[PDB]
Amino acid sequence: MQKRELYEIADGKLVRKHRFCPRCGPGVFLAEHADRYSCGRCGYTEFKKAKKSKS
Ligand SMILES: [Zn+2]
Repeated sequence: MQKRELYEIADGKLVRKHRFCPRCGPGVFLAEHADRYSCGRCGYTEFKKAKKSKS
């Protein structure tokens, strides 16, 4: 049969930009790079997680 149902979504893009480093936050921002984050202080590094949305 094969049903072609590519239906989009309207999701409230909730992304609190300027995500600090939990414990270093007040005084040490989380180095936000285009591809990831890093913390020259406690070595806390995190990647810009690709938002795998169906649409
Ligand atoms: Zn840190």
